[PDB]
Amino acid sequence: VPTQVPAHIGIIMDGNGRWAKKRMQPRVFGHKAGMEALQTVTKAANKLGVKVITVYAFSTENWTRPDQEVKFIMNLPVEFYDNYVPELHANNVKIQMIGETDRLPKQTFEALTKAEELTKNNTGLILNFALNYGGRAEITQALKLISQDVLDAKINPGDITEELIGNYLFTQHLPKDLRDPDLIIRTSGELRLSNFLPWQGAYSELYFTDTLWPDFDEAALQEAILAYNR
Amino acid sequence: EVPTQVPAHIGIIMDGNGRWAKKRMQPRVFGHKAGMEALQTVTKAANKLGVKVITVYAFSTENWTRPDQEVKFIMNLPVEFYDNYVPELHANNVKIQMIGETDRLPKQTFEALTKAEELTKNNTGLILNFALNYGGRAEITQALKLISQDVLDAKINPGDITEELIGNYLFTQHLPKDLRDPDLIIRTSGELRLSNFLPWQGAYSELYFTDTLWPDFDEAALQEAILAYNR
Ligand SMILES: CC(C)=CCC/C(C)=C/CC/C(C)=C/COP(=O)(O)OP(=O)(O)O
Ligand SMILES: CC(C)=CCC/C(C)=C/CC/C(C)=C/COP(=O)(O)OP(=O)(O)O
Repeated sequence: VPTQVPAHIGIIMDGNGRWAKKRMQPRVFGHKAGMEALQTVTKAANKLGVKVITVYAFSTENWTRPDQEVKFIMNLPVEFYDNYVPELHANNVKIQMIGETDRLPKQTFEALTKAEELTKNNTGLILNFALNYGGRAEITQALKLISQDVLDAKINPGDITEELIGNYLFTQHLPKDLRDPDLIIRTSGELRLSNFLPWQGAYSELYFTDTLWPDFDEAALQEAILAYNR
Repeated sequence: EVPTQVPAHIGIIMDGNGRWAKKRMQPRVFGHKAGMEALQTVTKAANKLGVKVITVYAFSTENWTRPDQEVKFIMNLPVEFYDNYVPELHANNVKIQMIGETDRLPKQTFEALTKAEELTKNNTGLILNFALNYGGRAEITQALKLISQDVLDAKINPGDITEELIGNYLFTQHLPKDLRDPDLIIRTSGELRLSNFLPWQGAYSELYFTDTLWPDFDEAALQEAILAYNR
């Protein structure tokens, strides 16, 4: 007290399966508890004044998992709209999603878009869902849009700068001093980066903890925000 | 007794040269020569263990802000490395290559690096990859800029733009494709930041952070990192 507080926190949610397996619970059950954890962390971050949280929800590598697990994860955003979005909306939380939408189920996409439309005037923490998201994939579509704007002569290749590429990423919709996470948290002891915000996180502080994501709570968020330092 | 999985490509963020020198009542710059000394040891030790590539982050484009003197001292480093160290890497079958923006390097530095390359270009052992005047976002921007230029020239259709394609335009394009991406990225001196190092290529790397300062990082410390690698 007082610590510097990260304005934008990225979160890689690991341990849902381990958390469920450790408790003699089905694997998928763990992913709902991870969503339960997110409500706690999202509320707690809002209390401390964090401006943005980007949580990695469903990476593009994830579709390989057995259909059932995919079907179960994809239903998660449906209950979140019915059962969780009201409390975040009551807490002034803005919900946004980045990632590839075209390949989502309809019930999932509608629940996400409704959650957005519900909260679009809210002025607190922005909960930014990364769904069907991959960093390399994100940069490639941005490089494609730029190629197409270069052929259309809206921009000359000379106009392509770091500032410019930033305006074409899926995080373009965040305000500019908040587009890049100040901190990226990964739980469950994994020290890999897994294609999460490779551009935007290029200078981020990293925080790795053995705590499993469903066990990550206000206290664990606070252990991470203190440890932020520079 | 059992074998450890060993990373084929190791990225190394060399931190702590200044801390190392201040801790030893030595001038700040002296630590950076010791940082280069550490690199010979680490480079030699990795070659013994069978690592195919090391990309060491030498001079990031943000580093030019430092006092001219420190820059002047670092930039002379590749001259002594050619005279005093490249022969031993060459005797050890080490290939020397550099990635980053060369156009804005001093001439004695660029010439020492390019000769170092030409001397060792046929060597078939570990590839010591110097990242000099390098920044990941800048690397990707030049990669995305050239592609826009090849699309206007109609060499590639916008439809040909894939992840595999962007990979061929990065500074790591000259490496073999199964080796372009580091399997492990080491950062010394306790820093848990990424500092713009291979943002594309390292997207899936295992990370290893150690409090050891770079000039004290040796074969033993390299082995602590290759062991800790796991999958
Ligand atoms: C969009 C939305 C409402 C999200 C709410 C929370 C949610 C759906 C989290 C699931 C994220 C995910 C795929 C975790 C995989 O962990 P894992 O199975 O790799 O964990 P393990 O390493 O223990 O197996
Ligand atoms: C052949 C060749 C190029 C050899 C160079 C070897 C060498 C001196 C590498 C160190 C590069 C560097 C700028 C270190 C500064 O670390 P710091 O202690 O200032 O770290 P910080 O970013 O954590 O402050």
